[PDB]
Amino acid sequence: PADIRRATEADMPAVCTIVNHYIETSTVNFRTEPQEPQEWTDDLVRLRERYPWLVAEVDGEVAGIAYAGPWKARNAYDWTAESTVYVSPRHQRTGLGSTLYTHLLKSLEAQGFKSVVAVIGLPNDPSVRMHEALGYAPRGMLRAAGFKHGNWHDVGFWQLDFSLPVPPRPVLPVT
Amino acid sequence: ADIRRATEADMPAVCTIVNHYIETSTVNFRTEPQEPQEWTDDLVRLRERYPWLVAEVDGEVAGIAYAGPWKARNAYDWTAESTVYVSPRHQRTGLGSTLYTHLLKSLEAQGFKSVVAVIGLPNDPSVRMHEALGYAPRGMLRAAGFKHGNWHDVGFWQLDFSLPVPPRPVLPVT
Ligand SMILES: CC(C)(COP(=O)(O)OP(=O)(O)OC[C@H]1O[C@@H](n2cnc3c(N)ncnc32)[C@H](O)[C@@H]1OP(=O)(O)O)[C@@H](O)C(=O)NCCC(=O)NCCS
Ligand SMILES: CC(C)(COP(=O)(O)OP(=O)(O)OC[C@H]1O[C@@H](n2cnc3c(N)ncnc32)[C@H](O)[C@@H]1OP(=O)(O)O)[C@@H](O)C(=O)NCCC(=O)NCCS
Ligand SMILES: CCCCCCCCCO[C@@H]1O[C@H](CO)[C@@H](O)[C@H](O)[C@H]1O
Ligand SMILES: CP(=O)(O)CC[C@H](N)C(=O)O
Ligand SMILES: CP(=O)(O)CC[C@H](N)C(=O)O
Repeated sequence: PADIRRATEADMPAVCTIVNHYIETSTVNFRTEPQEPQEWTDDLVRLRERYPWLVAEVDGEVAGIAYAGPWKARNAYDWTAESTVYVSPRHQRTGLGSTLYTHLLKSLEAQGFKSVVAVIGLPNDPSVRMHEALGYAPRGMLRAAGFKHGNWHDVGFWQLDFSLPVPPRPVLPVT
Repeated sequence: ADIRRATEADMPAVCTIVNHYIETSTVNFRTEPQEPQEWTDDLVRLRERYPWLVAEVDGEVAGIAYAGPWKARNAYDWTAESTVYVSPRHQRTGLGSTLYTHLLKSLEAQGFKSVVAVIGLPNDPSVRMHEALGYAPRGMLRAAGFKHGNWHDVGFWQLDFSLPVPPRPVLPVT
């Protein structure tokens, strides 16, 4: 049982703690330096009206986050979003990641986006199989795109497509 | 004249060249023409870590080739993104591939691991220039952009180098 809701500035210290754990312990994230809560708050405020940012509360505690942002800052990409999801390392494999992402994707689809792209640092079987279970299709892979944790790691692109006409209408904000 | 390092005085000419493709083609996914200072801010920020080159003909800028970061996360630091534009008239005089060759030999010498090109499709000329220089097709996003009345895919081409492990810091252009 998890309350899926919109992320607030008060959730960011907890979100920052979760993601920092994977930055240090895993190559799932290509950052090599932990983040501070305010950097997270800055991205949220800048993106939450235009892209969905969701947290999952469990027993009053933040147990995961799923958020979206722009793929690239050029206008033709405006209908292309990038998605991300992180679950606390003690609440994994309980369905929170899929529940968060399902809510994220329905918002993105209702808003009028064309597609959603996921950038997965490989290897990462849990994230690959979750994304492919929710309809993401493999699209590409850059070889040795990053050096983290003493090795070169490929990065893969997964994409989930929605149906839009020609021309597409400007996408709706979250509200 | 000829091929040299880009200066702040070259940016207006560079901006005029690229704006031509912003306004008339889908090889780049901007819909809003640019202003020379956005180029100047990038040049000054990057010219010491990444090569920024211009080609001259008759003392006039005829094309630019530059590299920059692929993604702003430190693991990507040995991965560069490459770009090249030639003025409409100077196309098919060996300028592009010659510009790109000098750009690539600098990136390999500085100690980068690979070079990535993001090509908005259709773009048969660019696909061919890149694969002729050793780039391999590595992926493609479907209908990633809408411009000029249609959806357009975008493809990724990659040129791989070889580095020792752990890799040393990339050397500056100087
Ligand atoms: C990837 C992640 C978000 C998955 O969320 P989750 O809540 O743990 O997984 P779920 O309970 O929602 O399960 C959904 C599907 O994900 C897959 N999956 C999740 N964990 C898996 C694991 N260890 N091994 C194999 N498949 C796994 C399964 O296909 C699962 O389907 P199933 O439960 O019906 O068998 C979670 O593992 C995580 O936070 N990893 C660290 C951060 C990360 O990698 N984020 C992805 C960035 S690309
Ligand atoms: C793409 C571009 C840099 C090619 O460089 P160029 O100076 O025009 O062409 P070059 O003579 O230097 O040679 C480059 C190679 O690419 C191919 N090529 C170049 N122009 C081509 C054209 N109109 N049609 C088909 N192939 C072409 C050719 O294989 C050519 O080799 P070739 O001389 O043996 O035919 C240039 O045409 C350009 O600026 N195009 C528009 C902007 C652009 O597409 N940038 C790509 C960013 S991803
Ligand atoms: C390519 C310049 C990288 C700048 C962006 C990353 C900032 C934090 C780490 O920087 C390091 O600085 C070196 C330059 O001396 C690089 O060679 C090295 O790979 C990179 O890990
Ligand atoms: C490999 P990367 O660090 O570029 C992105 C990882 C993850 N999808 C996220 O969005 O954090
Ligand atoms: C299709 P896009 O606009 O993302 C990049 C086009 C060209 N590689 C460039 O860097 O100008």
